[PDB]
Amino acid sequence: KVNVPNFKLNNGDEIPALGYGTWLGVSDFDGTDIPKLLDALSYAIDIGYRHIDTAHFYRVEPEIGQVVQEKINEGVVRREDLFITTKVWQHYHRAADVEVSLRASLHRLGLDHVNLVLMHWPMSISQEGVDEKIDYLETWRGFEEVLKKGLTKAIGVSNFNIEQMKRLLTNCNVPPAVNQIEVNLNLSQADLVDYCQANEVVVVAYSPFGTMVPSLNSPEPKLDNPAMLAIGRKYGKTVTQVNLGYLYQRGIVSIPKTVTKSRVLENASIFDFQLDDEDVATLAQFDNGFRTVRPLFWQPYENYPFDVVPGQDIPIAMRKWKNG
Ligand SMILES: [Ca+2]
Repeated sequence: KVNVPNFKLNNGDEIPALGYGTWLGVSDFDGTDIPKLLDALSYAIDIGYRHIDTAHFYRVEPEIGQVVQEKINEGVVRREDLFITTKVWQHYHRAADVEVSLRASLHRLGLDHVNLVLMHWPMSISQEGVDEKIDYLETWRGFEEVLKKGLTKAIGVSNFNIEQMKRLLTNCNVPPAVNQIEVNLNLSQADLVDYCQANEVVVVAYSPFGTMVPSLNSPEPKLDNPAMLAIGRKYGKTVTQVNLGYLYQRGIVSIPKTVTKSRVLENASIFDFQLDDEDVATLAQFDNGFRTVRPLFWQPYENYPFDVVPGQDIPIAMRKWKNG
């Protein structure tokens, strides 16, 4: 039904250009929408999604693994057709801990291996909020070890800035396959994207809609933005589709999150149109540095990746939780 094209990673493998997001948010972790996430996942797989993005932190790996096993049992897919990503959180940054975290995640998901595992953030923080001051290079040795053990087919990072990417790429034995970061119409990360792509690291965007979608003095575009609507009518697409297609056209993988099947379907119908120079220039005008995801409680930690706002306690839901 939908046909998602693939980008090539720097290790020989493909990654589908669109992935199904599984993080429900901290609104305090909100479990209420789980059933809808799972039902829209099953639908996503039925219509042709193969890329599933999850994490230890997202709490739902056991349930995602049940859905995957169901779709495999139904004959809808084979394991080999799916691209499944998980992620190691801030308290597992010692080299030997990456194996413990990932094996546990793999048990939850019911798998031999994932297709991709990420360093969720560059900071090393205990469950009690202590800065462990572990270099992400030490952590990366553990990612290289779990690769060699066949626990994953690829290793990557998330939320690394251009300085962290450069130092990682200068020191690693196996380069990261991806850098997963926020990219949207207000936060283009042009220099960081260009740097990654020049080094053959694929960029994967979370919060691809930034603040455009309803979920306060946040910038344009809003969903009722006349220029977005106009670009819409021109190529016969909705506003969200313009947004995703633009990212796609930057060579960026998107991970939208929705629990609504019509949105699932709509998000994947974005590969049959080319934005022309005029509309690319318009969409580029929305870029203004506004960062949708800026966890201020992590500013004081070593390797916090973003620009610090001078003059500001880690909530417990960002440190200690149960899964399933
Ligand atoms: Ca497997």
